[PDB]
Amino acid sequence: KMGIGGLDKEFSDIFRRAFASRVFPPEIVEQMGCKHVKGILLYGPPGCGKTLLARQIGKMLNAREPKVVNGPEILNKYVGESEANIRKLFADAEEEQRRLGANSGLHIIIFDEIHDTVVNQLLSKIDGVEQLNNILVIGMTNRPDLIDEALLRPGRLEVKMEIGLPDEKGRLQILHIHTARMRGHQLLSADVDIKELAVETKNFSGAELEGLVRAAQSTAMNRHIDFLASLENDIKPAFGTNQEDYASYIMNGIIKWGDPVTRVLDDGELLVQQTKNSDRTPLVSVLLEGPPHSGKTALAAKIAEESNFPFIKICSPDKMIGFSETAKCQAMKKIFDDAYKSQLSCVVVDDIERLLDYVPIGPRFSNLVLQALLVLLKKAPPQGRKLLIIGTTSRKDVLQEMEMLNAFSTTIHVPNIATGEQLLEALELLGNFKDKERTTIAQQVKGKKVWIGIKKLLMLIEMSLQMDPEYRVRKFLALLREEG
Amino acid sequence: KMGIGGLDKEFSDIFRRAFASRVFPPEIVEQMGCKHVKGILLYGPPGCGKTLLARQIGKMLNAREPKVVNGPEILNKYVGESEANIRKLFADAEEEQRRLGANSGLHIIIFDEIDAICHDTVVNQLLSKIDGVEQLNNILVIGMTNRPDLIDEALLRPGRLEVKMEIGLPDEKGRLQILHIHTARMRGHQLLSADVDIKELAVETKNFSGAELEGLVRAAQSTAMNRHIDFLASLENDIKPAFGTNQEDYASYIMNGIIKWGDPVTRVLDDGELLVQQTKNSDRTPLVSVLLEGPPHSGKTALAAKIAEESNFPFIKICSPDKMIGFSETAKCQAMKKIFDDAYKSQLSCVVVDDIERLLDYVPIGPRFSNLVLQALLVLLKKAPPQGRKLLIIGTTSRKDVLQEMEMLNAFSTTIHVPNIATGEQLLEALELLGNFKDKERTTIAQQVKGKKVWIGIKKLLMLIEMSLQMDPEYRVRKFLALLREEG
Ligand SMILES: Nc1ncnc2c1ncn2[C@@H]1O[C@H](COP(=O)(O)OP(=O)(O)OP(=O)(O)O)[C@@H](O)[C@H]1O
Ligand SMILES: Nc1ncnc2c1ncn2[C@@H]1O[C@H](COP(=O)(O)OP(=O)(O)OP(=O)(O)O)[C@@H](O)[C@H]1O
Ligand SMILES: Nc1ncnc2c1ncn2[C@@H]1O[C@H](COP(=O)(O)OP(=O)(O)OP(=O)(O)O)[C@@H](O)[C@H]1O
Ligand SMILES: Nc1ncnc2c1ncn2[C@@H]1O[C@H](COP(=O)(O)OP(=O)(O)OP(=O)(O)O)[C@@H](O)[C@H]1O
Repeated sequence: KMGIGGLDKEFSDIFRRAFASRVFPPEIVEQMGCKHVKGILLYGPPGCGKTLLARQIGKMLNAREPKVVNGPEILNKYVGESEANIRKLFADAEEEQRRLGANSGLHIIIFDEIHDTVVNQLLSKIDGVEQLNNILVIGMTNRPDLIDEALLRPGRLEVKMEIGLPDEKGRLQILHIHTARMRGHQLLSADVDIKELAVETKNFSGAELEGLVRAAQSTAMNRHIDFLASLENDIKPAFGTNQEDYASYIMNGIIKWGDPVTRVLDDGELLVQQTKNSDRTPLVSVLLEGPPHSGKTALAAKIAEESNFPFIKICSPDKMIGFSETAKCQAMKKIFDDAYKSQLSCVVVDDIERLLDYVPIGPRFSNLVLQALLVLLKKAPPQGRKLLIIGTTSRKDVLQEMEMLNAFSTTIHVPNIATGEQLLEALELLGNFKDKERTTIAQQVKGKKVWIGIKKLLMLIEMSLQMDPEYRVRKFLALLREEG
Repeated sequence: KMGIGGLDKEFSDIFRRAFASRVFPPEIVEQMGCKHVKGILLYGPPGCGKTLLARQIGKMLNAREPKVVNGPEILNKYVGESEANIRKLFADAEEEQRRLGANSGLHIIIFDEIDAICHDTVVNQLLSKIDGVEQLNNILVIGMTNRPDLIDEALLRPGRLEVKMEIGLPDEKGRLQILHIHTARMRGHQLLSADVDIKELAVETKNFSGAELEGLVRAAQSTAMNRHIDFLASLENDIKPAFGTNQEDYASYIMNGIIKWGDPVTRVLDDGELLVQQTKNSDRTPLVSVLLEGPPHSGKTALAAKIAEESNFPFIKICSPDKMIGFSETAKCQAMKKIFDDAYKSQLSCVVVDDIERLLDYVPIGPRFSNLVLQALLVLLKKAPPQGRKLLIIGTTSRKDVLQEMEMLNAFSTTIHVPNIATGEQLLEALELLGNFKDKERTTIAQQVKGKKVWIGIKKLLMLIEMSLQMDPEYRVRKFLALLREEG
């Protein structure tokens, strides 16, 4: 019953279905009158440690098959030849079967990361023309869709198993085996707690866990010449579902220069709570319109932080620079798929107008990306999962023409400072100019109208700070004069 | 007379053309003075268990053929070889026959995955032996190929493979035959499941291939094995397919269901059902087209889907934007084409196109749309299924105007409007059916809305309800009202 962390119910059923029908001795099979299943295939997100499962299963099924491994290329060596080889590893099994056929020989052959002749070659050998039973094959692949349809049908590959990311209880199981092994030997860390580690991590693949423990071991080794596990949590992943990177996007934090910002956050909070509640629709779409510049992206990022979903991934142009419309679309699809994988998914789209490549002249924009996006907002996550979409548009007006705007469920304005009060409020929270300086600025704005973002303001501020301590204030007022 | 589930009449024809000529003894052939046909080819959709049929024919035609099996690859070995090997395999039966030609030896060679077989010269080589200048009669070849089109024309042609067999998905009676044999074998031994009925399983399944059908049964004994350490079969029905047809799925598309908030929705559903009946009964016209036009958030896709459960057709599939992202006009065309082909393959079926305006790639500015997909759509829309075949197609749109200017609208036989709620009380009715709010607040809303005018789509409305819930109990309704007014 060891060792494989998590995957016990699914594993149990799959195990039963392939193995139990074979196992009952011996009249039972005739009574069943069912040909033994030919193969079981598992398709999983990358990094799920499918392979460990396969080695264990192969070992478990027979005293000795004894295991056969197939290189991914399979058909490597062009001249005749290789294709024949793909026929050949099977050939040994078929030969054994003709020689002893009836009972009781089982051969296991496995192809990792599974065109022309080889397709047909495998299909013919696995099923038909005559017999070919008494052997089983398991295929491990990152994506189901890539693979050919014909293999899939019940028969040659009747059962297809999808391996989910570990359950928290399951996550606790993967960590639990390694930890238990550490437990059995005297050395252990008292501070570290299994329940605590489990509660802390939702997203991680098995691998991720073994990786974390291993890193903790390295850290421990290092100390001799929470604890190490806590330090590993602090660094080691690189999870790809962790979103440590997202926090960095905002260089200057969020400044409460005024009430509207707070309103944006309680609103963001409401959106998060709603998506958390889970009735009806699990998908919500938001686009927030603000004057060019300010923390459009920053606000979105803070909302994402607030949400605390297991999976947060930010789709932005910068990652995608120079890509063909098709390449960008592929990347986007990839990220959304990854988001589908998590039970809870949070996604943000960065400068949506930029993605489309809208150009005011023309107007020319890349249609393929827009349609893909519209389908995606329209698209609904597979059951049991809730997805959060955040979109930031510099200007809505383009979008209203687009009809993009209709698709989005809710829209939040994020206006630039329009009053002297909010202005000084910003200078104060930012704490840049002196009390005297700020008093002067106030005496030069209070009662007057303004129209400037926060980031743009930050810029003007540093630009004014460069000038001598006697020219800073005047310079500032000289800048605010141009940015009206 | 065993064993092959379904495929009996066709089986009789396949049997009859090759076997009848050869079997009659012996003057009959000379009186006919007709040369025996060389080979039979059957081409089928995947999973029809064609291979089982081949095995049966191989067992059945001769006491010993002796059966010959050909690897798909055929052409393996660069060094000599493949051409030579192919000729060698062809040659032996012929040599036996030349040695004894007259009577009484017939030789059967079986071919699997012909498309791989038929590259360059090696394909040419096969052709020569069958159509060979001297004799070569009394040799029988059967080829199983998933796709007919790929194979060279000369093989299809009378002579080497005069007869071409097309194998249809199992008939319900036939489906009953495939299930019936395994079940019967189970019947013969004492163990059986009393609850399970063959007719019931058959009525439940229309679409499935015979191999797949065996597979559910395979699932079922296994479930029984689990049990020892309807019934199990019912569970298998729940998770055996993987049908590749219908895939129940609709609940996933129809997430919240179809409540009866209004008079119009019922009329529309009924209309759809009447049209379904009409499809089922009209012989003059093979193809039926319908289009649903509504303001955005109407629920048009869900309604179309609802109609699809209602038809109860053997094969139901939905053509979706969601499925296709990032493709190029030609890729969209291929996918659409294949799906519609799949519909032709079934005897009668309903195919639903969802968000057509989106499907085209259309955007309001320009306007910009991708032409190739659209043309594909129109030709497909005009088009008539192979005779004796009926297809039901549903189109979902909100941009009717654009379609009308386009001339898209004209192709459709009929259009049914699917209007957003216009009376506030009707909207209230939707609320009690959904049953979300408590009695008093609903009364307050009723006081607020009665007598006033509204334009709310149903999905959009539910979303508004969800938005309303999030606020505190004494902050739920006012929030809702504010959303409605803002939406105004
Ligand atoms: N839940 C788990 N059960 C078993 N092994 C796991 C699990 N999570 C991670 N692993 C690790 O993963 C390995 C086997 O699965 P693996 O992650 O290799 O699948 P994979 O998709 O091939 O991985 P990768 O894509 O990172 O190469 C084992 O060595 C084990 O350390
Ligand atoms: N009150 C605040 N609101 C928003 N951002 C703030 C605030 N205080 C400091 N910042 C910092 O300002 C940055 C905002 O940049 P952002 O691009 O989001 O603004 P923008 O006007 O949308 O610019 P762009 O037009 O390039 O999108 C963030 O990195 C954030 O950390
Ligand atoms: N209607 C049916 N009649 C006979 N056999 C069936 C039927 N449905 C399923 N089968 C099973 O399927 C097998 C024959 O169909 P098979 O899957 O070989 O056709 P195929 O399309 O050539 O398969 P593939 O293309 O996947 O290799 C038999 O072993 C039989 O048990
Ligand atoms: N009478 C009705 N007609 C349609 N949908 C209804 C009805 N009553 C309740 N609903 C619910 O509303 C939802 C409508 O979903 P659907 O995706 O069809 O909307 P839609 O027209 O596609 O919206 P959009 O076209 O803007 O994406 C379904 O979950 C359905 O259960």
